[PDB]
Amino acid sequence: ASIIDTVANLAKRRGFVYQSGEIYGGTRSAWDYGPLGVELKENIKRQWWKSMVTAREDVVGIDTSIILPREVWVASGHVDVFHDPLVECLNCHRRHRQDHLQEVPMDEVVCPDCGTKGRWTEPREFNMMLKTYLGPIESDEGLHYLRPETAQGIFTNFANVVTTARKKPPFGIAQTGKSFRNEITPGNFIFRTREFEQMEMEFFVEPSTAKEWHQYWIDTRLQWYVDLGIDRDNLRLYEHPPEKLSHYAERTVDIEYKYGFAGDPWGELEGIANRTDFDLSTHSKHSGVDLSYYDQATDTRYVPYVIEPAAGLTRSLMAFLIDAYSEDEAPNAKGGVDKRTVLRFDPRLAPVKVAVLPLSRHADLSPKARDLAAELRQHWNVEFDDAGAIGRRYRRQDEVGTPYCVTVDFDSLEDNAVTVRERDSMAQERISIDQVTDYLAVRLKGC
Amino acid sequence: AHHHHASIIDTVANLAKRRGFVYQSGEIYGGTRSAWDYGPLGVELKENIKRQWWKSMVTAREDVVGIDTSIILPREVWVASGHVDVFHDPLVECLNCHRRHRQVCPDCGTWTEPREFNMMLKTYLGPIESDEGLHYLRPETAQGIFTNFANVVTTARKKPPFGIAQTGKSFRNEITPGNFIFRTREFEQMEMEFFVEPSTAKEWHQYWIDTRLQWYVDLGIDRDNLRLYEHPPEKLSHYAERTVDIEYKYGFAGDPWGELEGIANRTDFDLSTHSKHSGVDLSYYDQATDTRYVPYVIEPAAGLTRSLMAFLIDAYSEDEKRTVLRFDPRLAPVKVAVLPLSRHADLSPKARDLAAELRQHWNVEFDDAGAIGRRYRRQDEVGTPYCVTVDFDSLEDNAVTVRERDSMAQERISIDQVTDYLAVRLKGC
Ligand SMILES: NCC(=O)NS(=O)(=O)OC[C@H]1O[C@@H](n2cnc3c(N)ncnc32)[C@H](O)[C@@H]1O
Ligand SMILES: NCC(=O)NS(=O)(=O)OC[C@H]1O[C@@H](n2cnc3c(N)ncnc32)[C@H](O)[C@@H]1O
Ligand SMILES: [Mg+2]
Ligand SMILES: [Mg+2]
Ligand SMILES: [Zn+2]
Ligand SMILES: [Zn+2]
Repeated sequence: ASIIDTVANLAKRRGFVYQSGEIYGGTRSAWDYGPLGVELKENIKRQWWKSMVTAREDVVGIDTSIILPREVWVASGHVDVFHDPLVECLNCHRRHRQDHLQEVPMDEVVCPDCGTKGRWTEPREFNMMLKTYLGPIESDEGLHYLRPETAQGIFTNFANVVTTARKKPPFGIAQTGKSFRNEITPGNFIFRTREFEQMEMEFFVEPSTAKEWHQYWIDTRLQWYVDLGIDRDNLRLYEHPPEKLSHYAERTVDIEYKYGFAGDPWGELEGIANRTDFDLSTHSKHSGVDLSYYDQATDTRYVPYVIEPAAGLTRSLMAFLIDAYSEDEAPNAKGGVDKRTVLRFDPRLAPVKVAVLPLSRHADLSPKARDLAAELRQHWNVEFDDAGAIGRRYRRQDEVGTPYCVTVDFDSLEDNAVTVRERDSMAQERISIDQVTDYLAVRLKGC
Repeated sequence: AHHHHASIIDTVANLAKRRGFVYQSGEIYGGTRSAWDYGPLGVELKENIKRQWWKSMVTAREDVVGIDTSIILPREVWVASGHVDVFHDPLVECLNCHRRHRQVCPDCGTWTEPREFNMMLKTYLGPIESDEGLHYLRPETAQGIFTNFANVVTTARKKPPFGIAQTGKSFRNEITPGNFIFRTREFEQMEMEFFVEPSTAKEWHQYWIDTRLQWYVDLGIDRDNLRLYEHPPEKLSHYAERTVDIEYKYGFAGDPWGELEGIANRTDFDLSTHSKHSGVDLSYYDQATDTRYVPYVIEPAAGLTRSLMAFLIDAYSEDEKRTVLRFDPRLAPVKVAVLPLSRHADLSPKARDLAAELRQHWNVEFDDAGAIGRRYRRQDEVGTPYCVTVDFDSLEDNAVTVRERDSMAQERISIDQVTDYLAVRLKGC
């Protein structure tokens, strides 16, 4: 079986993900994140926010609405150009992406729903934004779009943020949140969904420096993934050819990750575009509000250029999950060797930081173990598990990437210490209970 | 006085706009109070409230686990939940300005027959523009939890009594906006469904009412500005047998009180209807007693943006004159401000190095504009708990002055001890 299938099966079995509304018929275009998945996702997001906003003098945060005034998407150009060609099978009348079927221009292709082949309608352009209606009347007055990107909420607040945060280019505005696209086909696993969270930052610079700032952010974003544990050899850069450039972008470089898809194993992870002055210029023109920047140090006025790192939170989750997956040979209690599944997460991403495992269900072990679990829950997400053989419980934690297991044994009742097991090496060290929190805090690398 | 121990909402809203806690969404095209963006300070305050809720509900409790579910679920979910049929309110259209309102027109001064209008927002998925593609944006986050109840029982190995908690965006086609950010069409909720053996539900209901009240108090809200309001039967939602709201004294004109959080006993309504409509059994089998039952549900359902409005209003204060947001340090959006006495080659690099050290842990502001007293007032006004001054003596004793927001008391602390000094006082990161 393929690596992606193996990882997807683990994720489903341990509740990283569940298909949304599965009891009614789920698809891979919409996914829920279970108890382990919601923590992993939140940890990735928190590390992005820390790297982008908390740690940087020159980047501030914002959170804008999914549903903006419709005029925003007229001005941005999305109403006019955010569409893709659809063809309709002449036998089963299902519609498909013409470009995708052409895998470029061909002519007579096969239908992946009935197989008829050759019988297609002429192409029709299909706008990829999702629609809704606000107010009691479902009319054009009430028509709104769910945002296909978070970026326009940032651009429309550029002058507000310059004023309230007292920022001057070069500086950035960063944001996380849900975006929506009427994707015609789902992807492998969670790769391509109609609803997905993005992590986007618009970095406003003086125009003559934009190309240098573009390279800075390409290299900085690449290094962000590596610093959080992704193997650099599973990352690469991809330059958009001119025909693949979005309407707002003069140059775009994708970070791609080696997901392991059948055929071509590489996929887009994050896009880093130079959007020049397109977005502030068009909103200035359409709104009548001046979004240019006045540099008092030179008495000059200019429309900033924009460098945009635009990451996908759920695509990132998929990459971190796949990259952490590993099998190694581990001794078992019997004296033999097992194949052991381990998610080798960076400790800042792992959904459960520590597992508290009494050696057995013995009544004398539970008090100290329960008291210790309660102490650690003040700081971290913790799992308590007393069911079954200790060795099996260690492997249950290894399988979801837990960095440390703490075992309470009968000697603990006399020396008031516990055994701390490290996930990757499986090495154990005996630590006094009153120092366990500090012992873990240093190794978990939190804030 | 707002703490008995121009209205306050206008004053707080003006401050929040001036300092960028909020901006009306799409303002440059015409904003309204039904949609709001959160600026650099607002996004941090919002995230801090959310993270304290998650910590109290999920991280700190053995018996509660988390989930995050899609805004857009299969349409069949909202048929089964009853929302398609009953999530509607009476609308009265004016006969002079033809504007519809929630059943004296506040648009022309002076009426149509009431017509029931469903409050869920619709969207259309897939390539067929027609009602085959019709979906609803979720009006509550709870149905994502109920539809996964059996899934979570299996993978998390939980047994009633236990909860599943979630935060996320919900959508309602509210007809008129509220004061400030009180009632928007798009808002974030923080909801937990607590699943229990039916005979215990009324005791668990009271437990969660008291626990949720205490959560606001522990995070700094004046208990005198919170109260409990029981829904009468006519006001109960279709899924609820009993509902108690926590209300906050927002300070509106007329009646100053408003709903903050709803705590409902949803009995077995939700798991029973999805079991029936889906054909998947969402009952719980108790092996200890060889008994199978549909859990009752107790539901604390908080509003993140309504909570932000309450924490912001409650923190507002004027003393000696000085404007101060008296935030609990865990909620304050900027934890520390670093202030070089003068912007200068000998002090500024030391101040910057300290700001960078602290930004490893906390959101920090560096400010070198204007006199020090002015910079203290700028920080007090947005609730920053501590200000650290780097001055010329710092270059000799390698210590800085640390000012506490509320007392304005100052203490001189060595730089290699400042982080730990601040950590025990900020109580979170
Ligand atoms: N503002 C600039 C921009 O939007 N750029 S981008 O169009 O490239 O989307 C930015 C990122 O969002 C993620 N992403 C995009 N679409 C999807 C989807 N359907 N499912 C999952 N992740 C997605 C993906 O990781 C992508 O790199
Ligand atoms: N699941 C059970 C439930 O939903 N119950 S509830 O209907 O009460 O919504 C839960 C909470 O969401 C918040 N809330 C509700 N509607 C809005 C709105 N339009 N704007 C802002 N906040 C709102 C508010 O704080 C409310 O107490
Ligand atoms: Mg910053
Ligand atoms: Mg928990
Ligand atoms: Zn066909
Ligand atoms: Zn009227």
